Amino acid sequence: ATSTKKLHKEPATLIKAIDGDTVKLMYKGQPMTFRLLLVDTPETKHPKKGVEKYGPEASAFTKKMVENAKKIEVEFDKGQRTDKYGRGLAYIYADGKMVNEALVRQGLAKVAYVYKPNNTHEQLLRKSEAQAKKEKLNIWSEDNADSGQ
Ligand SMILES: Cc1cn([C@H]2C[C@H](OP(=O)(O)O)[C@@H](COP(=O)(O)O)O2)c(=O)[nH]c1=O
Repeated sequence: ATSTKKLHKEPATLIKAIDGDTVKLMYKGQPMTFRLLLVDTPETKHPKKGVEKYGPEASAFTKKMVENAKKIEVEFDKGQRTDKYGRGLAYIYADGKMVNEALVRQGLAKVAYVYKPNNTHEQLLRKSEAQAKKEKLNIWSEDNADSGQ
């Protein structure tokens, strides 16, 4: 990138994944946490016994994912580069693929947290989420709050 055009794609080094949308990597050579943009996990606070539903599933999904990826990159949007929590906001790409899209592919993370101007990849994640709905991938299975304990 000799000049600036759209976003700023850069390299990254996986360090320790914690949740499905939370993975600490290495940026600029220093340790930092990154949060998938335009996406949100199905409540993965993992307090103790978990909800026994989508607890241990999304977090590991991205864990082994970037863990086996040959390379890890990030794409900061045109909006801010860090949130109020000091988290880095960008799109992680594993093997030249959009990891965020992989999650929506397995119906593990639904689109959420959309605030301009950080939403350039909101279109691709949009049509993708719709495909996950027709694919019924976990979260997109049942549809009601009754008889689930
Ligand atoms: C991802 C994202 C999060 N947020 C805020 C809303 C949420 O506030 P609260 O912390 O009060 O819930 C929090 C969610 O981030 P996470 O998706 O990392 O949990 O960050 C934005 O304002 N814009 C964004 O693009």
